[PDB]
Amino acid sequence: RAESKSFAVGMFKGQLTIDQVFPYPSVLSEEQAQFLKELVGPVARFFEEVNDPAKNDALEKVEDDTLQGLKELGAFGLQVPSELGGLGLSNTQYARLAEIVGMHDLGVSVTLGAHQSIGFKGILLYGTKAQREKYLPRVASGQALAAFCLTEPSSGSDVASIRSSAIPSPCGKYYTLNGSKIWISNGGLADIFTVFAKTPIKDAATGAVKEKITAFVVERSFGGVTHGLPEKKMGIKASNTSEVYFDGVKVPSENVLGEVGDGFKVAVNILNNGRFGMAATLAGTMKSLIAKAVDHATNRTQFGDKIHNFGVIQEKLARMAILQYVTESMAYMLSANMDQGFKDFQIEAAISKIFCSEAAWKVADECIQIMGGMGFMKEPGVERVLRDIRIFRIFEGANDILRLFVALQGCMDKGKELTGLGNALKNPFGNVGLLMGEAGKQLRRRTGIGSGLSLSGIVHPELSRSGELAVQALDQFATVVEAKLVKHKKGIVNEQFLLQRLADGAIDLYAMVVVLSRASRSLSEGYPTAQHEKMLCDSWCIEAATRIRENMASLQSSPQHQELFRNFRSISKAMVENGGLVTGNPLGI
Amino acid sequence: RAESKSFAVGMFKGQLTIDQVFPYPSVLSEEQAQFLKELVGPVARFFEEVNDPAKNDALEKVEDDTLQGLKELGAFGLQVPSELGGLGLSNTQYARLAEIVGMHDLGVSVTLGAHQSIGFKGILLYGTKAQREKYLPRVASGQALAAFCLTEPSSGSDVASIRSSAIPSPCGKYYTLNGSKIWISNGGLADIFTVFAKTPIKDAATGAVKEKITAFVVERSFGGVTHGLPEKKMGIKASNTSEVYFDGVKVPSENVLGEVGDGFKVAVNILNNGRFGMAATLAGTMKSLIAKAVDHATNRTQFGDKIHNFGVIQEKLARMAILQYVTESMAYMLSANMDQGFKDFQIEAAISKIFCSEAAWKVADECIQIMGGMGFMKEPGVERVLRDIRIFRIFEGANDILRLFVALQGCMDKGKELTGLGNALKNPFGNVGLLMGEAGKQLRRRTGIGSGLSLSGIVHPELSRSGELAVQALDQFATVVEAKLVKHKKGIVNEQFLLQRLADGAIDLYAMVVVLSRASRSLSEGYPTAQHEKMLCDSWCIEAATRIRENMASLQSSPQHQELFRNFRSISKAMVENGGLVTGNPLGI
Ligand SMILES: Cc1cc2nc3c(=O)[nH]c(=O)nc-3n(C[C@H](O)[C@H](O)[C@H](O)COP(=O)(O)OP(=O)(O)OC[C@H]3O[C@@H](n4cnc5c(N)ncnc54)[C@H](O)[C@@H]3O)c2cc1C
Ligand SMILES: Cc1cc2nc3c(=O)[nH]c(=O)nc-3n(C[C@H](O)[C@H](O)[C@H](O)COP(=O)(O)OP(=O)(O)OC[C@H]3O[C@@H](n4cnc5c(N)ncnc54)[C@H](O)[C@@H]3O)c2cc1C
Repeated sequence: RAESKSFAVGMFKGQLTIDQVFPYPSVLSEEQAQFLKELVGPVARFFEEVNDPAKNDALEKVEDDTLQGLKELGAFGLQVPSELGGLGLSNTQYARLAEIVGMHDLGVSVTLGAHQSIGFKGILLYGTKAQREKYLPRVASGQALAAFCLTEPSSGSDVASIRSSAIPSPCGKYYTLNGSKIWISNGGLADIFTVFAKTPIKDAATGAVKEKITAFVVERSFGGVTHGLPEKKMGIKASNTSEVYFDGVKVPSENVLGEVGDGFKVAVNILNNGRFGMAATLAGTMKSLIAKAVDHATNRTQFGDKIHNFGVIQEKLARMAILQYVTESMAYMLSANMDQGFKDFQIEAAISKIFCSEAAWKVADECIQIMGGMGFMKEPGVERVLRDIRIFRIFEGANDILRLFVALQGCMDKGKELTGLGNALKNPFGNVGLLMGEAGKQLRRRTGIGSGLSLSGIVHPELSRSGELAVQALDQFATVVEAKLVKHKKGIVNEQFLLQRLADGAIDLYAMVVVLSRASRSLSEGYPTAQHEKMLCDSWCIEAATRIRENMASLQSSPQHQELFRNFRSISKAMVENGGLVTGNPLGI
Repeated sequence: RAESKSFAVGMFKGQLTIDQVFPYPSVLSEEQAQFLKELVGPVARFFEEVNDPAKNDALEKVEDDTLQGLKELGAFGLQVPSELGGLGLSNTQYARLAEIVGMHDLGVSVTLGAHQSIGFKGILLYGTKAQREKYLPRVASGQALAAFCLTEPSSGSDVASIRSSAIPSPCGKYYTLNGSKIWISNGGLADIFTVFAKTPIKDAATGAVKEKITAFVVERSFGGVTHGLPEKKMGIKASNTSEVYFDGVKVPSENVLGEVGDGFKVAVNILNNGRFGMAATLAGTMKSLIAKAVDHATNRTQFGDKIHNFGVIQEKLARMAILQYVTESMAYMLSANMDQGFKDFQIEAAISKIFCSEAAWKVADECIQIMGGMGFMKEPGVERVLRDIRIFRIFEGANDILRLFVALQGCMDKGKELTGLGNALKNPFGNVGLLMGEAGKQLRRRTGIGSGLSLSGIVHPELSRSGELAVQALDQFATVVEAKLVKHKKGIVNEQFLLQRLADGAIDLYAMVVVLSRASRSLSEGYPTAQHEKMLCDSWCIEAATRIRENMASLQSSPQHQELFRNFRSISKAMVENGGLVTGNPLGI
């Protein structure tokens, strides 16, 4: 059975599946690129002639007749098959536009994000020809917007808990649908509500019924769909976002999307098929933060000098730069992997969401800090974009959950190979090649040889110094997984403190290797910036190898860290019991 | 000459001047306390019956007739001599009220902060009897507000650059004053503008003139003072904040405050005499964040459970708790040191500002993260208090500057003792006791003895485990200073990258020892929470000893860190040259 092409999955097994990762990918046909040249121009000039971010914020919705203009560029159909009404773009052409719009206004660009990153996305990802023909030409025009109605009060971050749910009619010719969904994008505006809901089914093991989760397409034309007024939120304000209510809505059963009960797989497939766009948009946003910053820090005097001459400004600026270049270099790589058409990349997707969402927030905060008083005002716009970033660590799955998902979904196949232990011990002689070099891991790991991994020939020689770091990290990272997995078995899923820290380890490690790949590309092709990219990549790899070391080491052994986890359980418990901070002030009064 | 009682100054010399720090201080007379008990009640109940934070934000000023009510409690005169119209409070009684108001609305409480933490503060800290009698009874009533008009466009965070400046009249009977000041609190409302400006003086070495900096008191009753409309800012919005302009304002010369040219010392004295209030207010704010947090995390289900049962929630909550308890335990300690009346504590002051301002922001961000979607809305208020915190890392001196100040002002006296080297080598025999145990440092440090430091008897025995950590940290921290100081001499002031990291080291180390002191108090007196405080203190000390290790070690030796600092200088330079992010996207387009 073929090895999972996922680099991260390989990395959990301590294997080195570079092949989704090297050379840093290129995917454009010469027409696909050339087409892109013709699109970049007018769209970006739109976002200086036409748009106005501050006014968009003030109105708490898009400029309606500026929004309209996007319909005419087909902005609501960028990924649709061209003759069915779209631009037919590959993932990576689309991602470039996502970078552009992310440079300018998160609000509009996330209204799109809802509408086309995930909104109708099921119609492409499973819809039949009849489904596409019916709905898609409407949606692509942006005459009809769509929304991904997962979340409801009871619980949103656990899909299995959704109580909003649906009765097949007795003639079977339609499903019937009920429930609230809360915080749905374009809930005021959309026509094509995708809705995810529970439904009974007669089972295929006994003919008893069980309850399973289904995804659906619902036009507001059905009647009985209704939505609240918009909520008030920290930013993104030009985006419409509301509840949606279902008055027993009827749904002709050929509007089952995918197949009844496949819905949960659909939901995770859509969200993973969308996440790359977020990293693209934040890449753009960061590009415009860092520009705004360096310009201010170019002009401001202090202490008789331009402040960019002072070390702490240089460090802040360099970090923000590295974070942008990493995010960009990851986003384009995931889009390219999809356009090539690898099928498995679930971890890389989740990692890209986590890293881009947190890193943009780090950058924007530093930006305000360098910008000082100037920065804090409503005039310079940085303030709005900061407020707008903080949302991204939450929606489209909160990063804490996504961390746990990364770690668990990762160490599925490690668990498989450990099961390979129990199998092989019970066929040592009949089977051949059963464990050849498997204990060799300990031959490598106990006696302190090189593990046998290298980036030789894989990375441009000059980088290989920093490239060496990745091997070190990898050897250390995969090592701890084995131990901490084995000790805890499938009980691991309750070792949350540990799982989180493995999530952060995986994040930094994969972020490392991505940049090291792109750097190798730019070095070899010799673009004039290639030495600059070398300098960035090296700085990142040095820091990331440091953090990974102190994570892995502090996690593997320290009794004091077990004292910490004990303390956190104790202290959290005490806070919960008291329902508050336990201790009075030193005065008692 | 007496040893500086400053613990931090001692710490720079690697000495252990616990005596400003142990036992954890108590300062209240039984009337001072009892008075406080009578004040806590009605004020806090005011901040539930009367105030409304959301409306305050909406109006972008205080509820005018709610503001009025504070005048009647004397809120604008809490520190004024009672018979001159104040409450006569010690620092620590005032600090308790600061904790209360910080629990509820940063806006009002910083309008006070401007008015009385620093505003009139020069009138107490140097004003003559005639000055106090004249101005103070007006100000204490809050009929007249006051402002600390340091900052102006040209430059604000460097006091020496202020161009706003003043001519002594030829009769000498008044000074005459000119310039703008920008971002001045209560600039719309205040009557008693303190203003800080340059002025010529005939020198006392030749009778040639030089230019020096003076502080002044200015009533708007003088005429010729004017101010802009209010600016728009991310929060705190109920605070008024504006420019102020000076139309050649005349100032009768007995309104020199302190003495002409002493102004810069006055400015730093005021700001240091104020900073403790900020740590108090944020302590309160954090107390109400963490309460809001634990309550939401007490009720929310997910995955079939209350989420507080899941490890990552427990860790977040425990950290937020530790950060609150540290901030509180520091603020009250600085206030107590002032009420006792130690004179030198400049570093502890700056540290308290840095740590409280950053730590509250860490807490508020985690609070939003646990609060998820619920958290992001305008309904629960957390979003406003988050926006309101981000300002504190900037104003009253930006933390980056304050870091550099901490490190430099610290290693002044180390430089003195190294000069003691050059002196002693040129009197080895005449002088006695010249260097006895001084090379003993290397006897201790090379051969790896204990340095001779301990907390034995100083800290409660059970803590001494975590107490041991401080000695380790201290030995490591002071060690690097010596080396990095010596190598760089007074050129050190240009080794910014290094100085910053020493600032962070000092921060964590002193924060540790503070909590270890308070914990020892609570243990010995045996308050029912004392085991809880033990658990907090231990967790903090373990983490802080870890971060200090990796700071000191990574800074002292790694060539790769010198490669980093090289890279940052190179990369920052490239960004400045290009005035932007250097590299195109992987597509070139
Ligand atoms: C709501 C609000 C209220 C305010 N109220 C007051 C008030 O009551 N009184 C008052 O005096 N001010 C007030 N201010 C102004 C605020 O305190 C200013 O940030 C500060 O006083 C001066 O900062 P600046 O912007 O002039 O610094 P800048 O000149 O803009 O420089 C600060 C930035 O440059 C960098 N920098 C500058 N010099 C150095 C150096 N030597 N080394 C390294 N980095 C350096 C820092 O990293 C920082 O990012 C207020 C501001 C706001 C937003
Ligand atoms: C502006 C905006 C737009 C939105 N648009 C959409 C949209 O288009 N589509 C959509 O589906 N949703 C949307 N949402 C909702 C958002 O995606 C939700 O945050 C998410 O869908 C579900 O989160 P929740 O609040 O229900 O999670 P909750 O049930 O509130 O739980 C999340 C919190 O609980 C903790 N937690 C939960 N489970 C665990 C666990 N197992 N272990 C440890 N900790 C745990 C986490 O630490 C986190 O802090 C939007 C929200 C906003 C604010």
